[PDB]
Amino acid sequence: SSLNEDPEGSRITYVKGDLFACPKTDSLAHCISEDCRMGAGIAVLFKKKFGGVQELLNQQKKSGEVAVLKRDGRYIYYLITKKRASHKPTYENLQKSLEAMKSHCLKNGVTDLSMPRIGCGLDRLQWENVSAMIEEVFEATDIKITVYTL
Ligand SMILES: Nc1ncnc2c1ncn2[C@@H]1O[C@H](COP(=O)(O)OP(=O)(O)OC[C@H]2O[C@@H](O)[C@H](O)[C@@H]2O)[C@@H](O)[C@H]1O
Repeated sequence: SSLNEDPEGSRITYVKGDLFACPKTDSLAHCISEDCRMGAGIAVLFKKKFGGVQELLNQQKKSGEVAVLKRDGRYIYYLITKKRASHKPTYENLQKSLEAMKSHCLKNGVTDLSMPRIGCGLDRLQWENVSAMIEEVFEATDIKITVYTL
């Protein structure tokens, strides 16, 4: 028991639990397409709670970009993958969007980011490749990543 929240010296922390139960200082990230369809997978809850869908289209983000919304004091990262859900995202393009997250996080002082198992749903990706890539991109950052796995 320690009052300071220490990470265990890791990039991706695997925890089973609901992702929406995360703190206000801890930001959410997930992947979606350019068409932005939340009506599939975990994306549904983010649309409902954070009201991201229109705002994302309002900002106009396309493949290789990230759309972020400040909501409840935390950030919400929408990694824009490819045009639609029927399209398989590439890891390189996903990497592009991952880079944008780290750049934003460090800039604002966001040292806490949680995400679900991205690259494991309609995205059709292999987590072994996805996770390792995230683990490389964020390898040298003060960003505490925790994946909520259901
Ligand atoms: N509220 C939740 N909290 C924690 N975990 C959850 C929650 N809801 C679902 N999960 C679990 O974590 C994972 C949710 O992430 P995914 O949607 O499966 O993976 P992701 O990369 O985010 O999917 C995005 C892809 O599908 C479309 O939304 C979009 O087109 C994009 O390409 C799933 O395995 C699910 O079981």
